[PDB]
Amino acid sequence: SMDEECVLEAENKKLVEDQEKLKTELRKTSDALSKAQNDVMEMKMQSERLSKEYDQLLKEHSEL
Amino acid sequence: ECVLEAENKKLVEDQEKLKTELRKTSDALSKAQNDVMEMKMQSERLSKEYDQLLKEHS
Amino acid sequence: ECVLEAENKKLVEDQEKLKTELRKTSDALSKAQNDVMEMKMQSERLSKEYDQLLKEHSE
Amino acid sequence: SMDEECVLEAENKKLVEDQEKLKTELRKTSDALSKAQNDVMEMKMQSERLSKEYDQLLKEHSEL
Repeated sequence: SMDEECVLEAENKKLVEDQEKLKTELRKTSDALSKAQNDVMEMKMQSERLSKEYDQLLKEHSEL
Repeated sequence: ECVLEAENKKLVEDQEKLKTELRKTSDALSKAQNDVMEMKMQSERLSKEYDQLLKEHS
Repeated sequence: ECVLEAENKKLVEDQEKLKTELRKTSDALSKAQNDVMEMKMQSERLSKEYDQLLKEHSE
Repeated sequence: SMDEECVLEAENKKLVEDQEKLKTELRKTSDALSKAQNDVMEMKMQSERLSKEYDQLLKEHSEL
């Protein structure tokens, strides 16, 4: 026989479940930002090699 | 001219690598922003739930 | 009823604090994103003028 | 052909300068990203605090 206790339990359960979801979303967010961090580092190194290649190219070929 | 040609090929393909890397970075940040929208809505849900709990039972 | 009032005040302040942190975070991300798009434009200007350099002074 | 040395000089300076600008932008970008990552860590800590308070609240007050 359903009573108000029944509904109370449902509401509390919902509060807890949404806390869990916010936790999950936080983790997905940090994961994405860590991917971005790695990508930025990749760009840093790639850019340093590229800059060395530019330097080298202009040094060997004075007409450029 | 030979060495210049090879060097140029290398330089261009590395530029392409940088371009790809840029796109990937942008995409990652976009994913993070979407996630933050989600968290704003989720936390609004949490505080509304709490408020409702209080209004009903206190 | 008293302890409930105190705990509630505390809880509310922490919710608003979290809200502010979320806004702060989206702002920070928008800053980063703008920075990345700026690097995209810059790298395009760089490769473009490199192309012009080789087109003008090479075969 | 003095003009030639001119244009070539200007163009080289511009290539170098734009390399430098990309370098600077990469450094600042990494800074901004690090800022956002720490902001997310702060929200994790804050939301765990909120979770502890919700738990305590529902535990002490059965009518909630």
